Amino acid sequence: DLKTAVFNAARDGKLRLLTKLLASKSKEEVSSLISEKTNGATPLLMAARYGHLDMVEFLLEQCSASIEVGGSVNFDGETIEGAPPLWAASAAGHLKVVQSLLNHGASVNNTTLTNSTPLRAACFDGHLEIVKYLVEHKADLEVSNRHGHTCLMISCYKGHKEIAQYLLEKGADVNRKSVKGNTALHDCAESGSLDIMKMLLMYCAKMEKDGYGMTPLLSASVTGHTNIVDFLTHHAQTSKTERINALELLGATFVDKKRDLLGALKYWKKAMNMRYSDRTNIISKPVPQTLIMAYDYAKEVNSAEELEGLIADPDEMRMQALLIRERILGPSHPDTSYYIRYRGAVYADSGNFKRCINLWKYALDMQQSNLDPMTASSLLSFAELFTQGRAR
Repeated sequence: DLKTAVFNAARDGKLRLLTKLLASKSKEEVSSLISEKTNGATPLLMAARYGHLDMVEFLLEQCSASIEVGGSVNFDGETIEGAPPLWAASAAGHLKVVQSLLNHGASVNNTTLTNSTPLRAACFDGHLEIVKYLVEHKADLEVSNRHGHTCLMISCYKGHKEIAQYLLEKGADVNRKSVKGNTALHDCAESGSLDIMKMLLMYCAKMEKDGYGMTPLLSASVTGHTNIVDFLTHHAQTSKTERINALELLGATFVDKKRDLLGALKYWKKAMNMRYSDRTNIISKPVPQTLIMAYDYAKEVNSAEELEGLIADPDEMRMQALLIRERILGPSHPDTSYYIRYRGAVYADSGNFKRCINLWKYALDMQQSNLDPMTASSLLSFAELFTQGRAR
């Protein structure tokens, strides 16, 4: 009940109640209880996390021997494990604590248990001034978290243009891939950060497939960022067939995620026009192996006239969207079985329980047929409903 008095005076920065308390014991055992956990954290960790500069200066100007011990710390409503003081100060935006922790010899490389450096923490929340300071004090730009997600990737995802710009000026490698194949170009595509994406292309960032087989163009189509799709379908590094599929998949995203059938049809005619623009080389639609009961045995429209009838027929547009997504994403991408389940749920809600059950049977059999190099997260099952690479 004396340690808890020390930690509490720390998490709150009341140095009076601390200095007056800490004058009773001697050096030997003032050190021993500044160095102890209170629900996973140390007094120093909490001093830095809440920006209490003159108390971290005091604690260090005493015994500076827990400066690298990570513990537990609270951010955004959750608590992270193994976080050193420097990491907590950078994440929280306390530049002054950052400068003093370093001035007392803190290691700019010490990470949390996810291997998230102080530099990564300052990029996530947008603390450009702390980013410049950590880099100018020997931070390593290419140390990734354990998913292989870099500081540049997270800055793109979060839309921190100035920070991404700064890292690229300091020589960050624009073509790093995470373990799942994520590049910084995918983080721009999935956040809709068009102007950061252009800036990545000033450095000749290469468009590549990730583990799911998706380029940044297709990822924009999956996530619905029309500004990215519009830019990249007019970019020479995407071929004619990739453009068609990107537009067809985007329209399927308009049907199922945006619930906008007029928008969908506009992208589907754009694609259908490209398919038939050159009569010397028609790009006709692939042919699946069999008709699918869960899809009401439907077929993809293969000409512009079959697209004029689609306007009037909302259920046929819903089956086209399912057919397109299974063709382009395939059965092991999570969005495929997910949107098959969503479509079934809407039919349940409309009284069509046979259609509902047939689609749900089909989604389960699809997830089970593709059992085992990437992860099947139980986060999209029925019970759970009732990215970790991009964590801080």
